[PDB]
Amino acid sequence: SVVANYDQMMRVPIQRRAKVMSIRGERSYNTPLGKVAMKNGLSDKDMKDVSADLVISTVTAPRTDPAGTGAENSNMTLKILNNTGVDLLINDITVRPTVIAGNIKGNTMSNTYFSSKDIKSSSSKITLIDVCSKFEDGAAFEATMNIGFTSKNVIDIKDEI
Amino acid sequence: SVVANYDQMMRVPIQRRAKVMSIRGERSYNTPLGKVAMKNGLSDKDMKDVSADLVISTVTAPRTDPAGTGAENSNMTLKILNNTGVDLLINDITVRPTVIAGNIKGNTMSNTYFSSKDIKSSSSKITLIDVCSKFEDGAAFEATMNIGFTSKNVIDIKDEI
Amino acid sequence: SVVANYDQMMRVPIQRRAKVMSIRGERSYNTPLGKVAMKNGLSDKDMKDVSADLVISTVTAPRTDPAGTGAENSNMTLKILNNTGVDLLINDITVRPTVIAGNIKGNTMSNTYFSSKDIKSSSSKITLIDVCSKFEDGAAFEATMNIGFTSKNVIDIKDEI
Repeated sequence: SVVANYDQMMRVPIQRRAKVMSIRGERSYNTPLGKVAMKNGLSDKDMKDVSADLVISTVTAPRTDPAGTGAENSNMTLKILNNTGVDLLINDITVRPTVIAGNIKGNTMSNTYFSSKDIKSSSSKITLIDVCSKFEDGAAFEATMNIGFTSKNVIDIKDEI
Repeated sequence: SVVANYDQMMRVPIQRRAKVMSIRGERSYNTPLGKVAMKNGLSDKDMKDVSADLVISTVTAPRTDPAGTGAENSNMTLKILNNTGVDLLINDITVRPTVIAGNIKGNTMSNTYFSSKDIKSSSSKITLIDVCSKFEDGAAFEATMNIGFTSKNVIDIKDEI
Repeated sequence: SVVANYDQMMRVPIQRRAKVMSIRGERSYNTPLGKVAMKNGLSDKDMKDVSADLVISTVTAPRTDPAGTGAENSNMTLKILNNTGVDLLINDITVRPTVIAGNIKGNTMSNTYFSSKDIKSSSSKITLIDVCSKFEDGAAFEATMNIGFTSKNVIDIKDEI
C-alpha cells in the first residue's frame, strides 16, 4: 500500500507597515487545483463574487494581536475561500526578501507563526488564518510571503487480490 | 511516466532549556500513515509498547553536542519508531514561535541543523536524528518544532503498450 | 477527482566567501527522477557531458548582485540542466548550519531570496536561478543549501462513468 498527496507553494506579495502585514497589488493565475486570486482587504461578499476557485484575502483590520509582541513583530489575518473541491491545509509560511527592478527588498531575518486550521472546501465558509511574524526592527518594507499548501485528499493505492 | 510521493508536516510542541530542547506534554492523533504519538524521554522499551504506528520521542540526555556551539544553541536527539510500513525521511525542521492563550511564545529568530537518515519502517529499530538549533540568546522558552516528513515509497505511473 | 505531485529536497554543500556562495566538492547520487550531480563553476558544455539526468552547477562569476545588499549578503546563480523528463520548479531554499566531524559550521541565522522560474525538462537549455541570502555578518563559512524541488507533472485521478 502506497500513499501520495498534493503540495503547492504560493508567493504572496506583501507589505509590512508597523504591526500590520498586507497583500500588495493583486494576483490572478491558474494552477492544478484551479484559478487562484489574491488581494488585500476584501469583504466576505466580494470574495464570493471573485471569479476563481481559490481566493486569498485579508482582514483589513487584523485586530487580533498576540500578547508579548513588540515593535519588531507584525500580524495578518488571512481570509480563504476554497472552492477547489479539495481540503487544504497550510503546512508552512515564510517571509523572504524580494527582488524588484534589480533591487533587494525585505533584506531582513524572519520567523513566523501561523495557526493550523483545515481549510474546508466549502462555498460559503471563509476560513481565517492568523499569522504573526518577527523581524529585525520596526521599519516598513516589502517582501514575499511563501505559503505552502498541502491537500488532505490523500491518494492511497493498494494491491488487492 | 509520472511520479508522486507523500509529504506530511507535524508540529512538535517543545521547550528550550539552555542546551536542551525537549518535547513538552504528549500528543496522540491519527494521520494517513497511521496513529502518531509523541512524548519526551521514552525508553527503547516504552516506545515499543506505545499503541501507535509512529512514535516520536527523545534521548532524555541528548549528550551529543556539536563543537562550536554557544549559549544561543540547543540540541535534541529525536528517537523514532516507524511502524507505518513506509520508509520515511525528514526533509525539513523549523523552530517557530507559538501562540498560547493569546500569548506569543518563542518570539525569536532561529535556524536549525538536522542529520539526514532514512527512517526505516522496521519494528525493532529506533532511528535517532540529531537536531541542533541556534537562537537569539540563552533564554528558555516554549515553541513549536515543525518536522516535514516525506515518504521514500514513491508512486510511479507509466503508460505502457 | 484527486491530485498528487512529487516533491524532493536536496542538500547542496556550500561555502560562503564574502559576496559569493559556491558549491563545495562534488556530489553524485541516484533519486526517483534519476541520477543527480552537482559541482561548482561548470561550463554550459561540461554540464552537457556529465553523465546524469539532473546536473546542478553555478556561474563561477555570479556577477548579478541586487542593489541594497550589504556585507552580510551573498549571491549565487544556479545553473540547471534537467534531463529527467519532468518539469521542475524550486519551491524553497534555506541555508542551514552543517555538522562536520562533530563540528557545527554555518552557525548563523539566515534568510534567502530565489527567483521562480520553471525548470524545463529540455536537453540543451540551461536554466539559471538567482539566489541571494542574508547572514549575520560578512564572515566566511561552510553550510548547506537545502533546495526543495517540486514537479509540475501533476497526477490527476478521476472516477468517470
